[PDB]
Amino acid sequence: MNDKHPTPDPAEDNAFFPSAYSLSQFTASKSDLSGAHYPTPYQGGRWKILVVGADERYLMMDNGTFFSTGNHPVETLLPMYHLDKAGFSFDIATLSGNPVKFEWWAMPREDQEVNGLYSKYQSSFRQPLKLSDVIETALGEDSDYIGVFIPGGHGALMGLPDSQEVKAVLQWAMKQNKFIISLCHGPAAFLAVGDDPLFAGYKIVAFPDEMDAQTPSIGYMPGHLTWKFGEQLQAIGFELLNTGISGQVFQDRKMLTGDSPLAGNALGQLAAKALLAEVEQ
Repeated sequence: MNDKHPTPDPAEDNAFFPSAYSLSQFTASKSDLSGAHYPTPYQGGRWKILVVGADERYLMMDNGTFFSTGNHPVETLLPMYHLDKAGFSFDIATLSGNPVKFEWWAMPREDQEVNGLYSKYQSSFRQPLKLSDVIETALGEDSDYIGVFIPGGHGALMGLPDSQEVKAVLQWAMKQNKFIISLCHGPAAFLAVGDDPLFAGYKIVAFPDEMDAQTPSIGYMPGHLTWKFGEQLQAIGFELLNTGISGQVFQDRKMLTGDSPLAGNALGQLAAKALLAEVEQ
């Protein structure tokens, strides 16, 4: 209950969920979903959003342990919930085709709306598309995709940040003037652009590296990250706006970001406002 020892995951060897103590501080039985009310949504039936989820749950720490992670389900479903109320569909993909892996220990078991949205979309989360297939068939200059969404959670740190596929999706989104939507550890995906000065000068919010440095001290993670996405992102031209976390978001042109597992509702609101304005015109 106050125990700060990481909790062992029985599915995998030397792999740990967050500690009981850290769970009682960073997770909650209900989300803060609110304001998802759009008196005139989009009813064209055309525009939908492409979600790029994490396909791995086990992230390797600097001490040889696995952190039992993945996408954060609040960060994932709160923005989708707003966009859904706004009249948009989603297609879900992972790099491998393998099912999207969420931090279930973070899922609010008492939030009816959040669990509602998920039962609606579980089949796509559980049998996602394969990003290569989406890229080959569903992009180009007249896509039905109005933008790409990259949820956070430490699962976003695996595969995505050096994937040549994400690179294609980001390059596509930029050249077709499309919305890019991310929060927390999700912006690590942006590093997939490699040496491309594509995002130079862009301003975002993201989980602060120094908080990642500190959270193991209570057993949130069974070790430390082997690298720092914050410093890399700055190294490719991004300007990180936030020293701490507060649920904050920011819009730089069509780039929409949130700072932490607190920013889900706000990112939903932001994206809904922005995309509704895009399509009503």
